[PDB]
Amino acid sequence: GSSGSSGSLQTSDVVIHRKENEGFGFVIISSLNRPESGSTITVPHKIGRIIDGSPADRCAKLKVGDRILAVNGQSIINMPHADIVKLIKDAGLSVTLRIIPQEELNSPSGPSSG
Repeated sequence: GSSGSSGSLQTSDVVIHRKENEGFGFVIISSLNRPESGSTITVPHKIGRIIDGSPADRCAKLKVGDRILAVNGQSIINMPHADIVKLIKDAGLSVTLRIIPQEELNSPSGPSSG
């Protein structure tokens, strides 16, 4: 009886908690809201910056690189950034980032320091 599954896309649930006096200390980058005819390996949304000393950083899960998929179960695909901004704010102090994890990463390297 094998461990494993059928090999389908996978997901994770990063909850992050704060107080009303303080931020959610994460930032989303990319967008590329330009319909590409072919499948490139591109994401509209991933983590770009995290505030040093945030509840994001101390979640000890969510780091810069993390491809996002939904926000409190809402598919952030066609949503305007205004909706997505308002969805996080509507979550108040506790927010759920549905992200896509991976197992297929290994050292990318390049002539850079990201």
